Amino acid sequence: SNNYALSAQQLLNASKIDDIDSMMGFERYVPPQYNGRFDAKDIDQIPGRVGWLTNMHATLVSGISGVDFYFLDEEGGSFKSTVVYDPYFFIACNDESRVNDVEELVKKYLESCLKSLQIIRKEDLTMDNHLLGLQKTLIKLSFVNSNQLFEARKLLRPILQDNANNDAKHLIEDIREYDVPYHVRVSIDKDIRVGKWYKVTQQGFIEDTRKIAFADPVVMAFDIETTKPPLKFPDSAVDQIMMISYMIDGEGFLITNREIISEDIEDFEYTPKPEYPGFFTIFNENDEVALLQRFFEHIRDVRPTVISTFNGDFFDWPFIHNRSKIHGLDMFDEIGFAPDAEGEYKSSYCSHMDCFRWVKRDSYLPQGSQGLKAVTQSKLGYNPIELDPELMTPYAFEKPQHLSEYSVSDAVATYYLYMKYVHPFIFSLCTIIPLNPDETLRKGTGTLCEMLLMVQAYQHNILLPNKHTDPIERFYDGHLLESETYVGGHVESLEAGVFRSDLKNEFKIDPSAIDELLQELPEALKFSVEVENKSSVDKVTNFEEIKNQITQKLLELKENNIRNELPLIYHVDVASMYPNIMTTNRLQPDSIKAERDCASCDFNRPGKTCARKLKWAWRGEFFPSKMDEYNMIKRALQNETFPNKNKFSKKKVLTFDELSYADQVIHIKKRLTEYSRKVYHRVKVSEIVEREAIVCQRENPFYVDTVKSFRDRRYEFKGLAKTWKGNLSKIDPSDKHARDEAKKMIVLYDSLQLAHKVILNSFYGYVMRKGSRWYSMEMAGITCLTGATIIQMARALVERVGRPLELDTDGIWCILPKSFPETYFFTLENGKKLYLSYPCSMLNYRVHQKFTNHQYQELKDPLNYIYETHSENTIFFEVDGPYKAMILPSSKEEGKGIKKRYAVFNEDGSLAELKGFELKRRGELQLIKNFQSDIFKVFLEGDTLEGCYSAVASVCNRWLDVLDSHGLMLEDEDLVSLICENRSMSKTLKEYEGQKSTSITTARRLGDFLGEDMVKDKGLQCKYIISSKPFNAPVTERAIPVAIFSADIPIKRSFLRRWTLDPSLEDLDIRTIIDWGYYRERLGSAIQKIITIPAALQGVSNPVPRVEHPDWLKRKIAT
DNA sequence: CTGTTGCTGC
DNA sequence: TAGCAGCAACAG
Ligand code: SF4
Repeated sequence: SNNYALSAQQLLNASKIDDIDSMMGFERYVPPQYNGRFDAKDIDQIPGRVGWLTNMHATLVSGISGVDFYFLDEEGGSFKSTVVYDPYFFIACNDESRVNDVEELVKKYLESCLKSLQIIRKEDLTMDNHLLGLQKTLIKLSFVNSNQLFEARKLLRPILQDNANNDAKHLIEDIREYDVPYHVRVSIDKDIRVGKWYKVTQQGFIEDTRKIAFADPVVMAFDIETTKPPLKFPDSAVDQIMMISYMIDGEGFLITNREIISEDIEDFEYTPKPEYPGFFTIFNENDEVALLQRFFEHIRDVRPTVISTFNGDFFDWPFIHNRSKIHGLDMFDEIGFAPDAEGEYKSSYCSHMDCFRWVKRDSYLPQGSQGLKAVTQSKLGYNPIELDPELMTPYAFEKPQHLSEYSVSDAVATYYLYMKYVHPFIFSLCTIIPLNPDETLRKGTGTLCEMLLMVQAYQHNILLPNKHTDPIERFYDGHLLESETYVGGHVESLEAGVFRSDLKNEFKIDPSAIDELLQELPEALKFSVEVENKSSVDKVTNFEEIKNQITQKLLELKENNIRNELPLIYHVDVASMYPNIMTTNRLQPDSIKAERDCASCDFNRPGKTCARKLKWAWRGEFFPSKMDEYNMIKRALQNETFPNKNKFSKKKVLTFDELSYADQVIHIKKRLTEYSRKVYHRVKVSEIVEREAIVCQRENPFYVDTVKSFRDRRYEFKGLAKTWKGNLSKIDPSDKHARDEAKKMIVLYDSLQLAHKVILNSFYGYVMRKGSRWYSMEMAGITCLTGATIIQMARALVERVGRPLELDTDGIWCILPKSFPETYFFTLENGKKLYLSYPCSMLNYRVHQKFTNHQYQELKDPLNYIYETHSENTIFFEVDGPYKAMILPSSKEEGKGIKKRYAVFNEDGSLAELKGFELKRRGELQLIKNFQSDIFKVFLEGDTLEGCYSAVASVCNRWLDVLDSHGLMLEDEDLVSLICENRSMSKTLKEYEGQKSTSITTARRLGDFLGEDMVKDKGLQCKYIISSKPFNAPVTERAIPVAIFSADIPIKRSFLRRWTLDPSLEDLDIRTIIDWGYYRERLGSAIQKIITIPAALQGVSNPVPRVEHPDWLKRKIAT
């Protein structure tokens, strides 16, 4: 009864969606009957209608499961069409001789929900000898809809649990493919993809290629301005919407609520650049309900198939929907928008493109630059208008024109952020990923890898693995593992200092490294022609000229091996390092074989070449307790009694063995933490064990073929990109002469390039995606250890011919002598020039001689299972630079460097890279950010090293004066701003219980002072100052929310008194509250790491005497 | 000395 | 629902 009721409820929701879709122009098109011969070559005679699939969703049709497909379509404004398809999954059998006994059992056991059954065959890469065409026999179960499929899973799961813990029932091994989403199933099984064009026909969807450009959907982008209380956040229960700003296809609009906005706003232009027009037409509406009705009316009129917002999943749409509910409007019946199971806002016809999702995932912006202004500055390259949130509600009455200018600025910023970056990126991803735009924007990158691998496995008739479930506990040497992993990317900080293209450095070249390079030179130059440039040496007219020029420079560096000359500042980095290690070594999770599976394989003979053995470094963190002590703790817990977690059970108490195995292990881990601390005084030993695994080269190539093929398609688009770049400049300059179609397609191929790029680097990660399928914790360890070995080999050469400064995973930063052999050009007989970078090609040659896979096997004849063996290697360094300067900081500790922080400057004086520093990080003490933001460029001043340290000393002394002067030389608003430290709490304050930190204390005090609403959401920005005047107290106990300094005087007083424990305090000036010694020590630290200690290591005497060296360093300097 | 956590690395 | 290595503040 409940399943019919649920199917009727789903049909009633599907009818409401059909009514809404028809209101928005998405009438359900059914194609004409065509009894002719189906050939996709004669598509124009083929019947029905061609369209580009813009939006797809799972539906229930008169219920039968189907997918509705929404076609921005060519020509048309839009039309939907439906594909019906039976939901299915598989049963696996342990004995293939008795499949018919299992078939009869499941027909009779699933009769209440099963539509049909069929025996099929699939390749299973875990089956012994599948590489001979042996396929696993499977029972396909098909259903009328997804609800009946879910009931069959509820009936089968008890049999699998009985079989695993304790007759044709015991022949059921597992259920396979039971957890594929239904729209993803239809998209894979029919090869239909959003962003791709299709002709909708009776037989299904036929992809079209004569059309690579996207259609132009109607794109709306909006933002909302709300009332708020002072120092608090707008509450949709009490606060009103003041204005809604939006853009539609490049026209601007503003709706204003005249209960709140004091004047009628006139039509105006906000064009922040000539490439971002914004003409705003104004709707001055009488009240908040007229504002909401106008907004819903205008959405129905223009029929947007995309609505974009900035963070509107979590502010804008929640606010509009709650205000609509207060006024008795149903936003779902008005415009088709509702919150989903995640609380994100979605419709059928229109995709919701929250730009903040792309900003968080894909923009590559650090979390400190992920707010709208900093995204606009970093992507659109202008400053939007900026208003203080505390001035918004006053300015609705005092200056509403300046509030409307701010609101239209955030609509313009959101619209052009969407159209220049999010739109081309997401629809390009949809052309390859079996997901709609909303899922393609919002799912994690490792889920996008899962979908691509599921397409490729399906196309090769491979059986999908079930999702990996982490074991609840594991043991190593009788110790309970807290966690296991591998040794990841290798990282070194070798030197610290300022390095400049115009300042001299000492070099001590190893003459034996130059002898190796002179002996390798002929084959390294041949390798650069044949492998890097894919040409033949016979075509190169000047090969011996370039060889002799490099030979002379090398001989001069061998004879004069101790030099003091200018540097060349270079970065050498491995192109797509982990993907290229994976393709080179044929690394997948489809091959890592045990000695058993390798022994069971008919290709395992004397002389076998196909078993490539590779090393990895496993890392345990396990409890110091042994298996006897674990068993003693388990026996102790078996005598205890536990509360029943299931509120629906009348049984309030359970024994240990009546708990779930996950709950048993949670209780074991708790008592083991106490026992380990009591007996061993310490908690998590860590150990690194080098392990070996067997990489099959003969195993079915579907994973690696996806990677090779994807890599080549990306290279393809980089090439096409370059050809298009030539096309965009070769031609005439009449910009409007039907060549703006050519430039959008340039953005498009760039976007498909960036798309394959993210997909590849993701495959590289996905493979450690806990809970994902095709997981391969090993494979990941081999990839990292192979990479660590490559980069240490490269460093060990660069250290012998120059000085490596920093090493991070795939990249080495180094200085070479300015006399070093650098860039050259080979001349072909056809007058074309090939590029040579000798510092790059000398590394690439050594990578190819040491890391090539001479065991790579590929299947030449699929009928006879004949494999060819060849030599594969795709691991190349690229070179970036040279540079004008590089500045590396040093640690406060003796003999230690700082990794992952540096600044680099281009020849033109501009900043090329800034890594890691507080300036870039979200949050952080603002004084430190403003400091770093002053100092780095000042390293380009002076003519000597000492003059350069002097110029930066002076900036240090300016900043030290501000703190020694206790800020007096500073405006009071500017002071609060500078001394503020801002830190995000990733959760809510409740979830931090028994922890301490400045954020926690700031949040608690904000709560007490401004109310519990302040801390109910996650992501709270805790802005605080550290207190103290002539005394002292605990750090995390001394964070004061800077907001208190804007409270009414009696409030401020009561709280600062509490927080400082001073009943009788009268002085409420921030300046007497602040702990100046704390801030001088934080700034001192920065000055040490970036300026004084590195100065010392370059033998320059303390350029900032007001900051004293630590003792070890003072001591260092005695002779 | 370790261990926790935020935001970066690359 | 991608991974590991690292800086550094603050507690113990
Ligand atoms: S190494 Fe050869 S014999 Fe062993 S599992 Fe792989 S393909 Fe089969």
